Amino acid sequence: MSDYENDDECWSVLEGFRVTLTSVIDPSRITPYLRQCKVLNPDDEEQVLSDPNLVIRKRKVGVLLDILQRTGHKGYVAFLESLELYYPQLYKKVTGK
Repeated sequence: MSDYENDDECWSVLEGFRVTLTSVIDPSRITPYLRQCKVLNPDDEEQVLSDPNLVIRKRKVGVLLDILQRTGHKGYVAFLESLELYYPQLYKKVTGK
């Protein structure tokens, strides 16, 4: 019998590093993995890939944190899984305070 923390407190850890997430963690990097876990819709996928090479992408990462908060508990675990494969250094950096 174990209780879970609220979605806001879960993402409060990662979003505290928003300036680093928006720079290193591209949504166009982990688009297939996020949509495979259903935490990213085909709508949000098309949206992200509409600005995949542009500087606009960085803004859209910060906006995407809100979208992933709407799926908060599933989105948090799936995003940690995405980073553990693609950016394992930054994954263990943002968890390791």
